[PDB]
Amino acid sequence: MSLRWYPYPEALALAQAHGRMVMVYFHSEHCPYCQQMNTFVLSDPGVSRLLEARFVVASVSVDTPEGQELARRYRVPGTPTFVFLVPKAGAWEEVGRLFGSRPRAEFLKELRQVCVKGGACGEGHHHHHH
Repeated sequence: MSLRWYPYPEALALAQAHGRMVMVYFHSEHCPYCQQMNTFVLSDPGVSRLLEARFVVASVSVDTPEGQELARRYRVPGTPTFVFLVPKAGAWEEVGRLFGSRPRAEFLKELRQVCVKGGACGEGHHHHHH
């Protein structure tokens, strides 16, 4: 495999033990909205390269108990649901969620933003009214 798609437990463990970031990818076959983007846009070598760099991707099935549970916990629809979690100090930080597939342009925007969010999340010192 090229990009690393591990189960939710492993993805968190790999990230935690290797100082990486977590990409929680919620997928369902009952939500066929992702299959269009996932195949081309998400499997894009450019996109995948940003994930390979610092991310551990969690392939979670929303229709099965663990995904069902996470759907209760995080409150998630079908697919594609991208939840980015950063391991910092000793806690997991959700830096945002992407839903609606989007073109890789917008996806890479957030994928790059999250790349910064890993250390930039927690900002608010420099207040802004926009």
